Amino acid sequence: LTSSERIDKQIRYILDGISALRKETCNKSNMCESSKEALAENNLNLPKMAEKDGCFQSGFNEETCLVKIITGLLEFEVYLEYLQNRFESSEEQARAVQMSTKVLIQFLQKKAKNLDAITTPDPTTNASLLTKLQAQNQWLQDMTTHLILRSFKEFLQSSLRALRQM
Repeated sequence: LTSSERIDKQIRYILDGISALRKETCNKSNMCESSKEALAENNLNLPKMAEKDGCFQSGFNEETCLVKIITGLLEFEVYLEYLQNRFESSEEQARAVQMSTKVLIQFLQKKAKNLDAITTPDPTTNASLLTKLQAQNQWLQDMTTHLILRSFKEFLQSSLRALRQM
């Protein structure tokens, strides 16, 4: 078992939270899977994973994929701020997914041997992105929380298979 093995075991907890953070805000969200479809074609602005990154069999890299995970978790952190207080009923569950998602940001920058820290998105610019998720109508607002849990589910998933394939 190495610090990397703990990095994966920690992301698995991140998704366990998203379950309690995407079950209520998906069925009773009329914008995820109410009972018809819920065209979620908004696509927030937090993309960062594909076949070019190297997080899949096609050119499965190692330092390029894990890198996208460090900066991918920092941006994910501002979106966690979204679900860090928006959850007033299950606020505890929202803190269970954010606290862990932070445990990976520090556990990586520290155990990122043979890496680069992957820098991080300035908080001043991330202040405008967050002001933008909240500057959307009530409709686009409930959708922002949806797509966020959509990346955490998939995005984090590939992060685990990338740390195990490394």
